[PDB]
Amino acid sequence: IKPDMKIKLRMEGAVNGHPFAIEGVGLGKPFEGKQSMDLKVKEGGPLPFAYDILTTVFNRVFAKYPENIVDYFKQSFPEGYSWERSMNYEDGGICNATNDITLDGDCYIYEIRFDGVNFPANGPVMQKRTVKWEPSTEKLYVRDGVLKGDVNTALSLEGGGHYRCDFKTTYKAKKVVQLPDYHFVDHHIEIKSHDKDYSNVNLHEHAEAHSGLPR
Amino acid sequence: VIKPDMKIKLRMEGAVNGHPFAIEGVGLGKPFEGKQSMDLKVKEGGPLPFAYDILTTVFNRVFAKYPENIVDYFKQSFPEGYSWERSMNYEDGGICNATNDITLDGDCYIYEIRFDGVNFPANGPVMQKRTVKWEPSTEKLYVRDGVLKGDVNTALSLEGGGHYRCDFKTTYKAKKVVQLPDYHFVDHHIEIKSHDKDYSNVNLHEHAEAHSGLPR
Amino acid sequence: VIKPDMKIKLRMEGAVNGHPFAIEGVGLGKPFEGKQSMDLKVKEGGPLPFAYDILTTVFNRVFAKYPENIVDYFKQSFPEGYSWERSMNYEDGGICNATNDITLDGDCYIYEIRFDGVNFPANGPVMQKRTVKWEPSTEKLYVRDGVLKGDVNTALSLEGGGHYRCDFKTTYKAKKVVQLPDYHFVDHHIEIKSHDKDYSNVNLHEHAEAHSGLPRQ
Amino acid sequence: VIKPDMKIKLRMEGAVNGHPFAIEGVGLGKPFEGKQSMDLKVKEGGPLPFAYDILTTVFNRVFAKYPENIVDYFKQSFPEGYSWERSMNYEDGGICNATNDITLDGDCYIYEIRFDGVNFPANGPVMQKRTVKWEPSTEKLYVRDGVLKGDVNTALSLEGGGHYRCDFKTTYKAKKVVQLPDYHFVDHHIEIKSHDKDYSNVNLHEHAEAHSGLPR
Repeated sequence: IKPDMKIKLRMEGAVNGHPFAIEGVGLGKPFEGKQSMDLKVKEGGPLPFAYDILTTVFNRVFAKYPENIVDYFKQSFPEGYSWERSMNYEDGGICNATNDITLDGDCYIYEIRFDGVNFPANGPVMQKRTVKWEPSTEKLYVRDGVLKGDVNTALSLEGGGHYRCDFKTTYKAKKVVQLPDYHFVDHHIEIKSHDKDYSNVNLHEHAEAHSGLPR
Repeated sequence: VIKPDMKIKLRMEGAVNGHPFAIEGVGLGKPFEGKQSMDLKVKEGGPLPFAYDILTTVFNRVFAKYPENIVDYFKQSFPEGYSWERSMNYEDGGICNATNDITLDGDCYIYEIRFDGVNFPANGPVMQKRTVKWEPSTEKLYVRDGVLKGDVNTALSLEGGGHYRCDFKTTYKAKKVVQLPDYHFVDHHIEIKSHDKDYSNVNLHEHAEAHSGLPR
Repeated sequence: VIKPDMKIKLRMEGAVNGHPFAIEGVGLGKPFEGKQSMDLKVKEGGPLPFAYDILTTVFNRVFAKYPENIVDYFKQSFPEGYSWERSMNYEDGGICNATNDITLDGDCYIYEIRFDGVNFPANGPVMQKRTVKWEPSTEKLYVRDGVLKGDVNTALSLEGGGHYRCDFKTTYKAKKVVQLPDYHFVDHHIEIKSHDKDYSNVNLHEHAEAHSGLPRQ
Repeated sequence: VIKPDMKIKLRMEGAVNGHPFAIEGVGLGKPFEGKQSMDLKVKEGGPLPFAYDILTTVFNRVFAKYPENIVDYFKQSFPEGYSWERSMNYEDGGICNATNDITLDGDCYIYEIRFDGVNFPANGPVMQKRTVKWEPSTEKLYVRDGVLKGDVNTALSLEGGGHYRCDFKTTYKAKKVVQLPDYHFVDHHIEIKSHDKDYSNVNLHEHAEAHSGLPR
């Protein structure tokens, strides 16, 4: 794992049965927990749903881990790891996502599948009334020899208020790696620039691991 | 539009825990008797490493006997057809999202199905294939925001006894505006009647009848 | 131990959003016909500031017609009786936890009921009293760790149309060892047949029949 | 209204799986440091047949260190006080509903607490008393319909390793009109400091600090 790495990805998926595809390129510093990328809609544009539901699917290797917390993700390379996630929104909209992450030289390669269902037509997702994800705190922990990650967060809405979502992620390293203890990863994901119909999106994330209070 | 004897043709593309597969099927049924059967063949991703039972309820409420006093949303929706979306949340956290776009070509219904399941534990009854069958169930149907919803929480019986629960949440969307029904129910019973060892071939049956529950 | 005509006496103590209340009731029913009725009167905490409908399904599966081919967990449990626990999760986050300890004195069932609901929003149908009635329902009963479980998703019809859903999760506990049944169903239909303006007095009815689903009905 | 050192007096009445109990406690804390401690005494229903840990987070966000840039909903609410309601939904189906009416008498906060837990399985970690402690947690507070909400998904560490998860959903209600805060967080760490064999006596501690997340 080098101080400066690259990212290459393609997402294929569907929302309420309507398919789309997105590709991206970016860069980041795994030891600083920061990353950025440019995403382009390749199929299914203009997307008829809020782009925000996709952003957290677009790699916990980009998280600053302190010395005293075992780093599952940086350990998993060069072989890599995969993850599966269900994102259950409070109005019944559900998104299932998978990412198979490999490494080629200094570039991480993502193979992503995304499938969302049951988003109501008048809801904030289909009507594109989301502003941004709030900062969040993920709760990791081991179960049956694999790493799990839970984070219940929310999207701020146009006229104020919040639209909640529960994340449940399973992380699976390619090879056996040292498993960590119960810890946290704080997140802050932001869309810094985009064109009108989100065909082009510049996305950033900042993430740091910690163990909660005393600090 | 609906004939007493119809045919079914389908293809499902999907993935379970990130591992892709594909299944095609042909079948037949009687929409007015609420009965149907089909033969399914795994075309890609075999041998399937998960319990086939998680697929079966994705493999058409037009095959449901509707009484006269209950509006039939599904038979009304043809020849144009309808689509549906469904989330299947299992009690151990495994979740399956599925969609079906149903069209009609002559006397044959055509299904375009996508199926995506995640977070099934390796030690669980799905990945370990220790499910026996779905129990009979009762779906609850109601209108919300101009479309028809269907909720049913049911369970799979397990090898050594016991049950593995799952909550279904389906949204039915007719392609044309049709008359919306009142709150009602649909009883179900789905069964795998035959299959080879690795479920490459599966003969699947379903019986369904609509009703209004216990009277006032 | 169970006669064709039995009587009912109960007292419920509870709270909704921290506001306590108490209700007592008397009634009668036919256990083998799955029918019952009762008169309930608010004794404390009136006038109730929440929709009465959230209480009704807490106000006894012994009042359900069981066919001969389905094992009756509840009629077996008497004269000793049984208890049950339930959580009712409404789709807007309102949660009600309830318990009922059911005893028998002669031909009268005695209920000791606790009811606690929290997180009902002020603008919701419960606090705004916008519920009409429970729809008919189909409960699912199955065994887990030697006790009988009962799950039912149902809904309340609302005053301007639409439905307000709720998930029931009930655990039934016989006081003595009884024969456990297989996976089966119980159809329900509960109705408020009469009530005064502030629901100080309520006449409540329930009809329930067990079955094994399709084929048949 | 809030001084650097305050006292705590409380009584909890409740039931778990239909079995009633009652607990009273006295304690003290520093609201501006986000720290508190208390001694609790089982008065009725002892010896408690369930894991004491399910009660501890019910035994006051006034004891949370709020930075200057984040509006303090709780310190504003006194001397009139505030109340809160909570449902705690454990991953095996055990559900606990709790309420606390918090008043102020001089320098002492007074809690009137009700606690009701249901559907805890006999073979589960609660009824088998296999919990070790709550992990540290991060609560998220946000406004909905003019009142303050608090959500936290956390877990209890267990006896042979592993974790037993629980989702908290809290509604905070000030008795008078106060300034509402923006979306923010409160980190928690609750610990039983000492206890006797059957938990009839328990010394409990909590440390809490509010923050706005990354970066900090």
